[PDB]
Amino acid sequence: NASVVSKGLANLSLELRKPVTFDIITADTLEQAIERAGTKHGNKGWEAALSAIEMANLYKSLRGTGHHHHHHGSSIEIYEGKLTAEGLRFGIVASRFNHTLVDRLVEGAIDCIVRHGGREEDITLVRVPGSWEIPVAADELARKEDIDAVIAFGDLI
Amino acid sequence: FDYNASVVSKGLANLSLELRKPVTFDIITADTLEQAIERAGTKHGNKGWEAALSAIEMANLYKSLRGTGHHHHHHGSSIEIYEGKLTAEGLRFGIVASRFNHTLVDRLVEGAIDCIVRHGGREEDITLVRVPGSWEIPVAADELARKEDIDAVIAFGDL
Repeated sequence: NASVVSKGLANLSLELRKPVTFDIITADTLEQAIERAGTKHGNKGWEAALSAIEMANLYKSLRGTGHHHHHHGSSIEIYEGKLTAEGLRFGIVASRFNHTLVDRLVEGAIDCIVRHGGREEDITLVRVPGSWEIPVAADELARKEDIDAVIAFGDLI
Repeated sequence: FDYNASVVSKGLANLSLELRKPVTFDIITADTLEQAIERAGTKHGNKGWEAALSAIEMANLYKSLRGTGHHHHHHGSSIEIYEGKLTAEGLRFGIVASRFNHTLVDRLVEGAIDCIVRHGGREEDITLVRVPGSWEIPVAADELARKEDIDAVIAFGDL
């Protein structure tokens, strides 16, 4: 599975007369755990952002003046939110405590909004000393009329 | 399950939310050693507090007993009761302390001074005298007690 891509890249190098290199990495018992922790935290942040995108679009559709697809049959309205973060302004609140792990969630939540059609100019980040100050900063962030969803990352347990 | 630390936290959080002002709430955390130190300190403070309170009561009892005033009754059964009010208003006090073991006798003196002040005792009427040791207390106490503008004298020794 890994040799075939190298053979193809070698053949492409011979065909195109260009230097094409290919490289892999061998992992011991510990780097696997490190990478798994990083991937898990990134996935947690990704899901946290996705759950807010869906709720924002659900709010957009629920108050709208047009109904959409019914149930598996008909005569039963269904309301749901699309995973399209286009034109939505977000606000992220993170805690400086354990920043070496909170920043992983922050980075894994920004790129989801970017890849779902959102531009970085509509993202506002706020950092607070600890988890205790999260609600009172999220309150002031929500006070802004140019905010559609709030994502908050703490560090406990 | 504490019925105290939970309710204070809930009240402070709701107050901060309702008034939009930061209210940092921090408590102490002791484990089997700071608790003992604090208990010894508060025991010394209470010792000095009751030491001053008894003198206040005795002075007021002396004033009322030899005074010309119709006192109240127990419940309305005409049996008049003479007792000392815990209002140190107008009373003048003199404290004598020995600088031997000052790190504790000063806690005693401080726990007596605030006890006098909070009960209405004005700060102008408290006179403090320090002596090298307990063996010097009797003469200084005699000198303070001979004064006419002195209603009580409290003294602290060493151990």
